[PDB]
Amino acid sequence: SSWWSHVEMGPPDPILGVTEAFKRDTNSKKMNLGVGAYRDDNGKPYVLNCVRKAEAMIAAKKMDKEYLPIAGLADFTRASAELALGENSEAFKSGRYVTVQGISGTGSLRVGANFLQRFFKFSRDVYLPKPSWGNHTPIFRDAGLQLQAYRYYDPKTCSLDFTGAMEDISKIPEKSIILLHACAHNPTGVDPRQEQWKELASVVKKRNLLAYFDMAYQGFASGDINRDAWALRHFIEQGIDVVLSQSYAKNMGLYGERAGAFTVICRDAEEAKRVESQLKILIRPMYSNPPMNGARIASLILNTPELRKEWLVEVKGMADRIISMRTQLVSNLKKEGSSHNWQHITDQIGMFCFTGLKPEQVERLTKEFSIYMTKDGRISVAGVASSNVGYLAHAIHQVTK
Amino acid sequence: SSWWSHVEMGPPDPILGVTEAFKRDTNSKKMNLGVGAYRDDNGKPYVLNCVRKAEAMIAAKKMDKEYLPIAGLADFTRASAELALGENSEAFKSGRYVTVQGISGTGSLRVGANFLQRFFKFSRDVYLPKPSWGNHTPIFRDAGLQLQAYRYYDPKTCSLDFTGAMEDISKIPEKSIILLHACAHNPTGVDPRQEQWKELASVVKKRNLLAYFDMAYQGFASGDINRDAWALRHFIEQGIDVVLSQSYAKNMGLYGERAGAFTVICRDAEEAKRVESQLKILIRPMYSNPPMNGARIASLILNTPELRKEWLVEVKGMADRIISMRTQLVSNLKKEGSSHNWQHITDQIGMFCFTGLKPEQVERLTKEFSIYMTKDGRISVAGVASSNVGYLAHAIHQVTK
Ligand SMILES: Cc1ncc(COP(=O)(O)O)c(CN[C@](O)(C(=O)O)[C@@H](O)C(=O)O)c1O
Ligand SMILES: Cc1ncc(COP(=O)(O)O)c(CN[C@](O)(C(=O)O)[C@@H](O)C(=O)O)c1O
Repeated sequence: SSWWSHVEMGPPDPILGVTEAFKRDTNSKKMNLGVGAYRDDNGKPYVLNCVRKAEAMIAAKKMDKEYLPIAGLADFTRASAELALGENSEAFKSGRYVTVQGISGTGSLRVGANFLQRFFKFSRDVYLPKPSWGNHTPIFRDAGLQLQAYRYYDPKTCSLDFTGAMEDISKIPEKSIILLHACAHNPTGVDPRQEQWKELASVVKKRNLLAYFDMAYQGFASGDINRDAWALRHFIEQGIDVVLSQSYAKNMGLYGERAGAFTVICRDAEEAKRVESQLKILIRPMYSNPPMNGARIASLILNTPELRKEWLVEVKGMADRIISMRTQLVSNLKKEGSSHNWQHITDQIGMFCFTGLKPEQVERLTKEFSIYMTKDGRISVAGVASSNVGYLAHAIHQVTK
Repeated sequence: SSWWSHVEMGPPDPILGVTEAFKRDTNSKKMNLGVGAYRDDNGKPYVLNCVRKAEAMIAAKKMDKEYLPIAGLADFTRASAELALGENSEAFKSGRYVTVQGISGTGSLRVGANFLQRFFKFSRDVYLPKPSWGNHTPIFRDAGLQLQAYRYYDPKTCSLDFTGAMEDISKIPEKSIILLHACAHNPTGVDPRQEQWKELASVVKKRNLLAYFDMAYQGFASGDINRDAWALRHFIEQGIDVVLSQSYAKNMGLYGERAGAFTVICRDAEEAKRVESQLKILIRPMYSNPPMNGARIASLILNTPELRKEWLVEVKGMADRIISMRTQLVSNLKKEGSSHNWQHITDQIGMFCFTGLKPEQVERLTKEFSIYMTKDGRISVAGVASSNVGYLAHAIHQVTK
């Protein structure tokens, strides 16, 4: 009877755990459609061109590796605030915001959730859409808050339950927290229409809810960054002080370098100055200061005009390509002879497709074809290339036949 | 009355907060002697030679940036386990250990403290030496445990209170947690003598305490890595299953890239397999997966024979140099005419000197001379170069005169 004899075997991650099993498969045809990760049209990991050149300059600069302030590299801190908010922004231009570099999206989410646990004096309830990014629960639940839900997807239809959403939303108790995904809602890929968005804006403002925005896909929903941040900016200009979390994992393909940011819209510059002090104190007994390489790559790109341009050409290139694969997917399905309606594939936006497949169908895809996706039926179309679109399609067809 | 109006201004970090103030000073003679950071003999940030070459190979390799498993890069994971444990080790050779890449030392400490909060069923008490690394409190206290103390320094003497230590230690309740620093106890730079260490080993084993080892300075205490890990290995071979935290911030000068590791000595390989599962689950709702660059730099050096050799030559070079500055310090003091006994400067080991200066003396050093150190009288001698040894010495003398 040792210290840890009582410690039982936990299960593998629901998403992350899929790459671990994918890795062991010997099928030379295996496809890893589970994590949200981008592959080029040869189905190879794609390290963006502006990333490769930003590395070379850091390199060339011969930089030191000294600890960064607890809140992160300032330029990166400020360049994100601005990319999230728009440069003309009154919030941004008044300096009533505090952005802290975090350990990507996940890590900004958690510093935030931990900020709310500690200073969000009006409620312990965080309302997540139905469904949501499976990690959002444990994020919030280990942080110390309570989890709730509001209706969002309509599986009979393959779209938003806008009536059910505003019924749940207009009834959440005042001063509660509501998580809303900026764009490329995960795992559904169905976002409120701008129209829908003005209405949610109203109810949130009216019920006085703390709006927490998750923006892990900025530029993946429409292929335009500014367009993808509309919703967030529409909120803030309606006078809603939201908190937000950003990831550069996907739009800059910085996955394992981990660069991301957590921001709070405050009342004045002075309040901003005090929420910062307190966020630092929270982050010091955590990991002390943040990972420098991603932060430095991102900043040089966000802040060097030509790198900023090259990056948007490349973000667009990525969005288009997912599109081309959606398209090509539905068509081989028809071609294979599927009888099913696959229109949601092409209708959905972002890196995934919320397919509808059941678990037995997922399970045989894995086992007869070496096609790994999450058991909720989600596949990452981001990771399909010109050369296995045909394979997936036939597989999807066989197990669906 | 906004969401955050009640949020008050917190104070700046006790250590980290010193670099922030140092930064603003305009004195062309300012010295930053507060964080534990290495400067070369020109008093410039030193990016080690094996680091610079390990970067070039990664570069050259054209590597991807795909997410790393939740526990980190395997090679790095395994190379640290081994650097901490020795290759002949029965623990290591039996595979009864689980090492997880963490967000440096701070970040491994916290995943660990959070592991103990969740599975350490026998106590909520962590005993820290008197004094200890100021961040150890909030680390453990935000994690959810209780803080206690055992006597360690003897300020009348400028050494260990070994009698007072074993009295407190032999009286800690059974199954409690005791933090012990591997080598280069911070902030004192006074370590148990090997002899002392065999005795502590006994009491810990005898009272059945969970020993948690902090090893942020491996190779800084004696200039030899294996020698610096004696104590930890002596423990484990006495049959004490400790947990440990490692930082590559200082011995590899990876400060802001953040590479570090948290390890648990378990009973069998199978228990190891289950503590891992559970550590992952704990880390997924935290920052999800860890920062890749430091982990990749460290691994290539730990695992490539010539990089391993070059790194130990360089670790030694660093240890010697701190020594040369201790030496040179005491001597300009004599030379300036100090009457005081400065023998502890040269007696103490690691990156610092626990000087004895009081707070008024610290305060005028900052203000008349632009010499920043922590208010506990700690200075980082690591950061003195051949060219300002004379400056510091005269300053120390003036305010001490
Ligand atoms: C909606 C949402 N929010 C936050 C994140 C966090 O991402 P990161 O911490 O790397 O910056 C993801 C990534 N979701 C996944 O791509 C996915 O396959 O769902 C995957 O990255 C994951 O980490 O689960 C996400 O989809
Ligand atoms: C005793 C101890 N344990 C853990 C750490 C954590 O370090 P890291 O998270 O970077 O890997 C430090 C660093 N202590 C300091 O150098 C110091 O001046 O005390 C400084 O790095 C700090 O972070 O406070 C330390 O001295």
